[PDB]
Amino acid sequence: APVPSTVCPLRRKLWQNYRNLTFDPVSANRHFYLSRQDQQVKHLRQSRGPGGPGSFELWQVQCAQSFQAGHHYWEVRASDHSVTLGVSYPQLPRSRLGPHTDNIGRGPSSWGLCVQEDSLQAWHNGEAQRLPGVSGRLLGMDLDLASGCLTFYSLEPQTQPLYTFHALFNQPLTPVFWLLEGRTLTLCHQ
Repeated sequence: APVPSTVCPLRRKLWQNYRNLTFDPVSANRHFYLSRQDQQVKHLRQSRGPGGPGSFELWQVQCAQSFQAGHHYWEVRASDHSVTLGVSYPQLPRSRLGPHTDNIGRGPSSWGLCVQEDSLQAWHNGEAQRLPGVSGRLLGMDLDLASGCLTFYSLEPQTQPLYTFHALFNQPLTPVFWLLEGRTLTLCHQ
Protein backbone atom coordinates (compact mmCIF):
# COMPACT_ATOMS: atom_id res chain seq x y z
CA ALA A 1 0.00 0.00 0.00
CA PRO A 2 2.04 2.94 -1.29
CA VAL A 3 0.64 6.28 -0.14
CA PRO A 4 -1.27 7.95 -3.01
CA SER A 5 0.35 11.01 -4.59
CA THR A 6 0.28 12.28 -8.16
CA VAL A 7 3.09 10.54 -10.03
CA CYS A 8 5.72 12.97 -11.36
CA PRO A 9 5.51 12.99 -15.19
CA LEU A 10 9.24 12.23 -15.47
CA ARG A 11 8.75 9.25 -13.18
CA ARG A 12 5.78 8.16 -15.27
CA LYS A 13 8.01 8.23 -18.36
CA LEU A 14 10.54 5.99 -16.57
CA TRP A 15 7.72 3.55 -15.74
CA GLN A 16 7.12 2.93 -19.44
CA ASN A 17 9.90 0.31 -19.09
CA TYR A 18 8.92 -0.92 -15.61
CA ARG A 19 10.07 -4.45 -14.66
CA ASN A 20 8.79 -6.46 -11.65
CA LEU A 21 11.84 -8.08 -10.00
CA THR A 22 12.15 -10.97 -7.54
CA PHE A 23 15.09 -12.14 -5.43
CA ASP A 24 16.93 -15.38 -6.23
CA PRO A 25 16.84 -17.48 -3.02
CA VAL A 26 19.70 -19.75 -4.14
CA SER A 27 22.02 -16.70 -4.24
CA ALA A 28 20.91 -15.20 -0.94
CA ASN A 29 23.34 -14.92 1.95
CA ARG A 30 22.44 -17.44 4.66
CA HIS A 31 21.50 -14.62 7.07
CA PHE A 32 18.91 -13.26 4.62
CA TYR A 33 15.19 -13.92 5.14
CA LEU A 34 13.00 -13.65 2.04
CA SER A 35 9.29 -12.82 2.15
CA ARG A 36 6.40 -11.48 0.06
CA GLN A 37 6.82 -13.98 -2.77
CA ASP A 38 10.55 -13.14 -2.87
CA GLN A 39 9.95 -9.41 -3.36
CA GLN A 40 11.42 -8.51 0.04
CA VAL A 41 14.62 -9.45 1.89
CA LYS A 42 15.96 -8.66 5.39
CA HIS A 43 19.47 -9.26 6.75
CA LEU A 44 18.89 -10.95 10.13
CA ARG A 45 21.37 -11.50 12.96
CA GLN A 46 20.58 -15.23 13.22
CA SER A 47 21.84 -17.41 10.38
CA ARG A 48 19.75 -19.96 8.45
CA GLY A 49 22.54 -22.53 8.56
CA PRO A 50 24.76 -22.83 5.50
CA GLY A 51 22.65 -21.28 2.76
CA GLY A 52 24.10 -23.75 0.26
CA PRO A 53 26.16 -23.74 -2.93
CA GLY A 54 25.97 -20.52 -4.91
CA SER A 55 24.98 -18.46 -1.89
CA PHE A 56 26.81 -15.18 -1.38
CA GLU A 57 29.28 -15.23 1.51
CA LEU A 58 29.23 -11.47 1.09
CA TRP A 59 26.15 -9.78 2.54
CA GLN A 60 24.46 -9.92 -0.87
CA VAL A 61 21.59 -11.34 -2.90
CA GLN A 62 20.77 -11.10 -6.61
CA CYS A 63 17.50 -11.14 -8.56
CA ALA A 64 16.06 -13.85 -10.75
CA GLN A 65 15.94 -11.51 -13.77
CA SER A 66 18.72 -10.50 -16.19
CA PHE A 67 18.82 -7.85 -18.96
CA GLN A 68 20.70 -7.73 -22.25
CA ALA A 69 19.26 -5.27 -24.73
CA GLY A 70 16.34 -2.89 -24.59
CA HIS A 71 15.44 -0.49 -21.80
CA HIS A 72 14.43 -1.46 -18.24
CA TYR A 73 13.44 0.40 -15.05
CA TRP A 74 12.56 -0.63 -11.51
CA GLU A 75 12.18 0.84 -8.04
CA VAL A 76 13.36 -0.45 -4.65
CA ARG A 77 12.52 0.71 -1.12
CA ALA A 78 15.23 0.59 1.57
CA SER A 79 14.28 0.47 5.26
CA ASP A 80 17.40 2.50 6.14
CA HIS A 81 20.82 3.53 4.87
CA SER A 82 23.74 1.09 4.47
CA VAL A 83 22.48 -0.77 1.41
CA THR A 84 23.99 -1.08 -2.07
CA LEU A 85 21.96 -1.35 -5.29
CA GLY A 86 23.68 -2.53 -8.44
CA VAL A 87 23.96 -4.77 -11.48
CA SER A 88 26.63 -7.32 -12.40
CA TYR A 89 27.81 -9.64 -15.13
CA PRO A 90 27.50 -13.36 -14.30
CA GLN A 91 31.12 -13.62 -13.06
CA LEU A 92 30.62 -11.60 -9.87
CA PRO A 93 32.39 -13.54 -7.07
CA ARG A 94 30.30 -14.99 -4.24
CA SER A 95 33.14 -15.54 -1.74
CA ARG A 96 34.41 -13.19 0.93
CA LEU A 97 38.17 -13.51 0.56
CA GLY A 98 38.94 -10.53 2.79
CA PRO A 99 37.55 -8.06 5.32
CA HIS A 100 35.15 -6.42 2.84
CA THR A 101 31.53 -7.66 2.81
CA ASP A 102 30.34 -5.76 -0.31
CA ASN A 103 31.94 -6.31 -3.71
CA ILE A 104 29.34 -4.51 -5.87
CA GLY A 105 31.21 -2.06 -8.10
CA ARG A 106 34.54 -3.21 -6.69
CA GLY A 107 35.63 -4.63 -10.05
CA PRO A 108 35.02 -4.22 -13.78
CA SER A 109 32.02 -6.62 -13.78
CA SER A 110 29.58 -4.63 -11.64
CA TRP A 111 28.25 -1.14 -11.00
CA GLY A 112 26.52 0.04 -7.83
CA LEU A 113 25.23 2.89 -5.68
CA CYS A 114 25.75 2.55 -1.94
CA VAL A 115 23.51 4.65 0.31
CA GLN A 116 25.32 5.76 3.46
CA GLU A 117 24.32 7.75 6.54
CA ASP A 118 25.34 11.10 5.08
CA SER A 119 26.49 10.46 1.50
CA LEU A 120 26.15 8.23 -1.56
CA GLN A 121 28.97 6.19 -3.17
CA ALA A 122 28.81 5.41 -6.92
CA TRP A 123 31.04 2.32 -7.36
CA HIS A 124 32.66 0.78 -10.44
CA ASN A 125 36.02 -0.95 -10.94
CA GLY A 126 37.02 -0.46 -7.26
CA GLU A 127 36.54 3.34 -7.46
CA ALA A 128 33.78 5.28 -5.69
CA GLN A 129 32.50 8.77 -6.41
CA ARG A 130 31.32 10.36 -3.14
CA LEU A 131 28.03 12.20 -3.69
CA PRO A 132 25.84 14.33 -1.39
CA GLY A 133 23.57 12.29 0.84
CA VAL A 134 19.84 11.93 0.27
CA SER A 135 17.05 11.42 2.80
CA GLY A 136 14.71 9.58 0.42
CA ARG A 137 14.61 5.80 0.64
CA LEU A 138 12.70 5.07 -2.60
CA LEU A 139 15.31 4.48 -5.28
CA GLY A 140 15.07 3.85 -9.02
CA MET A 141 17.40 2.18 -11.52
CA ASP A 142 17.02 3.04 -15.23
CA LEU A 143 19.01 0.65 -17.46
CA ASP A 144 19.09 1.79 -21.12
CA LEU A 145 20.91 -1.02 -22.85
CA ALA A 146 20.43 0.55 -26.26
CA SER A 147 22.60 3.52 -25.26
CA GLY A 148 24.59 1.77 -22.52
CA CYS A 149 23.46 4.08 -19.69
CA LEU A 150 22.62 3.17 -16.10
CA THR A 151 21.08 5.96 -14.03
CA PHE A 152 20.15 5.84 -10.36
CA TYR A 153 17.25 7.96 -9.09
CA SER A 154 15.78 9.12 -5.84
CA LEU A 155 12.03 9.31 -6.16
CA GLU A 156 11.01 11.04 -2.90
CA PRO A 157 10.38 13.88 -2.48
CA GLN A 158 11.09 14.56 -6.18
CA THR A 159 12.32 12.52 -9.10
CA GLN A 160 16.05 13.34 -9.10
CA PRO A 161 18.87 11.57 -10.97
CA LEU A 162 21.74 10.75 -8.63
CA TYR A 163 24.44 9.31 -10.92
CA THR A 164 24.81 7.88 -14.44
CA PHE A 165 27.34 5.27 -15.57
CA HIS A 166 28.06 4.63 -19.24
CA ALA A 167 29.40 1.32 -20.52
CA LEU A 168 29.37 -0.96 -23.55
CA PHE A 169 27.67 -3.80 -21.69
CA ASN A 170 28.78 -7.12 -23.23
CA GLN A 171 27.01 -9.74 -21.06
CA PRO A 172 23.54 -9.87 -19.45
CA LEU A 173 23.21 -7.79 -16.27
CA THR A 174 21.62 -9.16 -13.10
CA PRO A 175 20.46 -6.80 -10.31
CA VAL A 176 22.46 -7.39 -7.12
CA PHE A 177 22.23 -5.86 -3.64
CA TRP A 178 24.24 -5.52 -0.41
CA LEU A 179 22.59 -5.11 3.01
CA LEU A 180 23.99 -4.29 6.42
CA GLU A 181 22.53 -6.31 9.30
CA GLY A 182 19.00 -5.16 10.18
CA ARG A 183 18.18 -3.68 6.77
CA THR A 184 15.20 -4.61 4.59
CA LEU A 185 14.99 -4.11 0.81
CA THR A 186 11.65 -4.34 -1.05
CA LEU A 187 11.46 -4.73 -4.85
CA CYS A 188 8.51 -2.52 -5.82
CA HIS A 189 6.01 -3.83 -8.37
CA GLN A 190 3.81 -1.84 -10.79
